[PDB]
Amino acid sequence: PQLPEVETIRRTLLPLIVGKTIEDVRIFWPNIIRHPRDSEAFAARMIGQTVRGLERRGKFLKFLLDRDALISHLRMEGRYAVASALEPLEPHTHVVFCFTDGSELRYRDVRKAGTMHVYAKEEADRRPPLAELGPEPLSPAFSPAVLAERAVKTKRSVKALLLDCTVVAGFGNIYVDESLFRAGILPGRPAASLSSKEIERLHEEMVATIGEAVMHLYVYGRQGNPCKRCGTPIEKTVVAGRGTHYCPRCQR
DNA sequence: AGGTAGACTCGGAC
DNA sequence: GTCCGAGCTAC
Ligand SMILES: [Zn+2]
Repeated sequence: PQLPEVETIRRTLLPLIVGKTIEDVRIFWPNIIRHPRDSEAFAARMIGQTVRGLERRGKFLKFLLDRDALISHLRMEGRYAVASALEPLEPHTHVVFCFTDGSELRYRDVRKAGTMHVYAKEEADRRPPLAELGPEPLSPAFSPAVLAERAVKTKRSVKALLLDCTVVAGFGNIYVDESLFRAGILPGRPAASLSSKEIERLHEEMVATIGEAVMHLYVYGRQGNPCKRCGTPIEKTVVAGRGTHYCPRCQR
């Protein structure tokens, strides 16, 4: 799930779990548990806590309990569902939080790729994976000024910059390509080569792109097809270890 | 010093 | 065998 989908999960899951008390935690794929590293400690500490809130930072969900916060990343295919303990689990269910009311919060992931970290709430923001996470793209904390400052200080491409989680939170590959297209900027441009005007335009398109989605595609996955603005075939390359899609006419 | 690239994790489709 | 995408180690 991308940031807007995670925001949707946050919004929709919260009412379904708030006020419920954990009675058991069952773990079927221990590698998902990153902190405490021992899955038995992870399970033991959450028993008896009540779910109080659900927040989002970038693509991370932060489940707020009584004492602890559970920090969860779904990666590409991770999903949560709330359902009855009396019914069979869905395939690829790796972690289940059992509530005292006979319902469960279940985490599935065919790719077994997601991560879970539990810390005391007051610690979560200064420990991995939230430590160092950049500002929310839709927040005033993500500004053209901030973007420009990171851009001048690096020798990396503008695409590599936008993919950097310390620059801006949870801005996935798809939105990087779409935003760069909308801003008219080639993904392989050195970040420091962007003019002030280009930085401001890129900021504006990043906000618009991810903002509209939180509320269809110009280039991402469209290689070999006509640009929707100029008709030039979309091209695909690799930039910063990601599939990279762009119009060589609209973007400069 | 610390910015930067690589490796690592995973499974399903070409 | 690689392609895909997110987010500790060693130059
Ligand atoms: Zn075009």
